[PDB]
Amino acid sequence: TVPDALKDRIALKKTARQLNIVYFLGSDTEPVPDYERRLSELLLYLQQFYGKEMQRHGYGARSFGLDIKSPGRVNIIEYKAKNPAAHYPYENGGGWKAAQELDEFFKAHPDRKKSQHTLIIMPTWNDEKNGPDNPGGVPFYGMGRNCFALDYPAFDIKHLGQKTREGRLLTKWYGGMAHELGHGLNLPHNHQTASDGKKYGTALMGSGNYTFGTSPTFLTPASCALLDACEVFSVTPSQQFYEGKPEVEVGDVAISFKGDQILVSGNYKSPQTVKALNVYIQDPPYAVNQDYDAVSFSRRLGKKSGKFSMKIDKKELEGLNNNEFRISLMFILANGLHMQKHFTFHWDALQDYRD
Ligand SMILES: *[C@H]1O[C@H](CO)[C@H](O)[C@H](O[C@@H]2O[C@H](CO)[C@H](O)[C@H](O)[C@H]2O)[C@H]1NC(C)=O
Ligand SMILES: [Zn+2]
Ligand SMILES: [Zn+2]
Repeated sequence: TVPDALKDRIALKKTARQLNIVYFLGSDTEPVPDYERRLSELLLYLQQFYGKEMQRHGYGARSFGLDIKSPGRVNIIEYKAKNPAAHYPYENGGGWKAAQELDEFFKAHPDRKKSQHTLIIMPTWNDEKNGPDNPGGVPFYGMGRNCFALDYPAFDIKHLGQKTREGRLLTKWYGGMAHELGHGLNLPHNHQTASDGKKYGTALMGSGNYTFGTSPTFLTPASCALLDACEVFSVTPSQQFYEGKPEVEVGDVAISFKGDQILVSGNYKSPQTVKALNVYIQDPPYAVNQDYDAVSFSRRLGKKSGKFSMKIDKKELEGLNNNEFRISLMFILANGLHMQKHFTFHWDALQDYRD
């Protein structure tokens, strides 16, 4: 009743809001056997992974909330859809269709909604391409505060780390679920620093979907700073999330280059508390699936207005190899919204930036 991988687990702070878990079934789709137990186990270990990383970065034993209905069992919403599986494929807006339909279900059942974040899980298609040994066919990506992942018969934590085909399949699809969940929890892509790579392995939001459960995987300081401001990590029930717009005035921005150091400073002002500053440094190009290389850094602010100052060591920018690079400054607000300002430089014509 408790798998070995969960015998080592920490007590977590109760949260104000919980991630919804939906097991989403096409009108013609059969559940994968034993999914309540298998998925509860995988989700609780996932909750442990995020909570231990939050703790290791100084936030205490905080993870995303889950609605737990009895020991070791997540209260998973089993949703029978209006249409057959074919109507919600990986391609062509299948994920938007499922997610819009679940909105109707949550309007019709507000008691089942515990936050604005949902992980929708669909059983693998079984056809000439996909099946138990090669799952796929369904949405598998982040979509706003929602994210999509899949289930298949060997999707079972007992295979975690085993040097077998089931174990390798698990790291692929469990790492996959972990990464897409990161997106649903307001995480962008980021790459580990050089020192963090040697200490802790692969950033989950970089290439960690290939490593989770097999070699060391972790959450960066910047990832944890965003989770710190994510609705389902809240231990503060008075705090409302995602309403309105990010309002931050950033002024007196300076970025200067001195020897090996990158100096970043400025001031900020917001009607909300500004929790933190994340900095992303990356090579071009800069699109949303071309930023696995953005090496991130983070600093605690914690005021509605003030100054920020930060020295970044150039030698930590592991993997960057372009003459051209971009520094992004990300201001994270207490209600989970954020704003970004971007700056482009060239290493062979490095120009300090002012104003
Ligand atoms: C990214 O890695 C994932 C595992 O970590 C996974 O392989 C994903 O691939 C998609 O999986 C979907 C599951 O329904 C579909 O089968 C889809 O066709 C397939 O590409 C990987 N993404 C990409 C873009 O390859
Ligand atoms: Zn991604
Ligand atoms: Zn890039």
